[PDB]
Amino acid sequence: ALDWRSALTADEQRSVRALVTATTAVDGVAPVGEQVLRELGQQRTEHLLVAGSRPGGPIIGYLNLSPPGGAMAELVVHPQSRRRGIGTAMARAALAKTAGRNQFWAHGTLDPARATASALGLVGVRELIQMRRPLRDIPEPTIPDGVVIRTYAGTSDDAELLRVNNAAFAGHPEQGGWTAVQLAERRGEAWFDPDGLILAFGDGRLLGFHWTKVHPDHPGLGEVYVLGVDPAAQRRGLGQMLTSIGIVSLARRLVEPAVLLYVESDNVAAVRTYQSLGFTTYSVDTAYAL
Ligand SMILES: CC(=O)SCCNC(=O)CCNC(=O)[C@H](O)C(C)(C)COP(=O)(O)OP(=O)(O)OC[C@H]1O[C@@H](n2cnc3c(N)ncnc32)[C@H](O)[C@@H]1OP(=O)(O)O
Ligand SMILES: CC(=O)SCCNC(=O)CCNC(=O)[C@H](O)C(C)(C)COP(=O)(O)OP(=O)(O)OC[C@H]1O[C@@H](n2cnc3c(N)ncnc32)[C@H](O)[C@@H]1OP(=O)(O)O
Repeated sequence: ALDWRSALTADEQRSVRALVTATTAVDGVAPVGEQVLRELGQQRTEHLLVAGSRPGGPIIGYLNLSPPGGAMAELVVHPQSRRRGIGTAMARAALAKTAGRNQFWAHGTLDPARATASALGLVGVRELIQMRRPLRDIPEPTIPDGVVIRTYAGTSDDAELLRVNNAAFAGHPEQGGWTAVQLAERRGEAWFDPDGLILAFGDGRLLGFHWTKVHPDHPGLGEVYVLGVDPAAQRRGLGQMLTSIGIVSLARRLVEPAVLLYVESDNVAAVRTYQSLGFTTYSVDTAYAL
């Protein structure tokens, strides 16, 4: 009988991290994301832990349900305990609990998840594509005159940065409607580098920005973290230009070494921008729902 938990002891947390680590080693992709792992020590989400057969042992299944749209579930069954109905049981428990509204993330959209989705009568409703390109044979930026490029100068630039971010991402669930609070939270992370946030200004109002990211724990990789062009300055080549400039900067600072990004599969403009600069699909995360 699956018991929804709102909190976990230190041992239980260690048992879930062990299950996740064991699974990544076999599957080659982590089964739940980094934020799920940060939620293990908090009381903000709900969890299912499926214990093994004998006392004193490791767990064999885990599901996290994060509140919102519908809630989002991430789950994992140990490679050695698959094809025994555990994933199906935890998934049906989440659907019953959320009235059939929650979604499920499948990192890497691996064969088992696709089949399990099929078996549960779910369909893919979102695809988040991770694209990558090598740090070699990189593009050259074309800077149109009437535009000047420089890096972020601190809080002096925040008003414009939020204005542009919020105009470009207007109506976007998570990236739109930002405030100084979101900026401060990110500037507070160890990976932040003000010189990695590139800005293009008219020659002037901010026209667009490309926030790049190098994480200390993933050597040799750079990320196009947020790219946004004010709609008043879109369709003039700035988005590509900014992405190019960021690749140059990351390649200077830095499987194979590379620049990666995550983009919604139906974001036509961004996908085209990235395709023009040589990015290709590396992996896809599919959100499954009824
Ligand atoms: C919709 C989702 O599951 S999103 C889940 C995202 N999580 C992951 O991808 C993490 C890595 N994968 C896992 O942890 C597991 O493989 C899970 C959670 C996807 C499935 O866990 P399991 O406990 O093996 O699922 P379960 O035993 O209930 O399988 C249900 C049915 O789906 C199918 N299925 C599951 N895995 C496979 C597979 N590798 N190949 C073919 N069919 C499969 C079968 O029809 C199966 O029943 P059957 O064994 O009687 O034929
Ligand atoms: C990793 C991430 O940041 S994913 C999130 C990306 N950012 C967003 O979704 C924010 C909202 N969108 C935007 O800010 C912009 O549309 C951007 C940044 C994606 C592109 O900015 P732009 O300045 O318009 O880019 P640019 O003028 O160089 O055009 C690049 C390509 O997109 C295409 N494009 C631009 N706007 C559109 C549009 N409205 N419809 C269809 N295609 C478009 C261009 O035709 C061009 O295609 P091509 O590469 O095949 O030549």
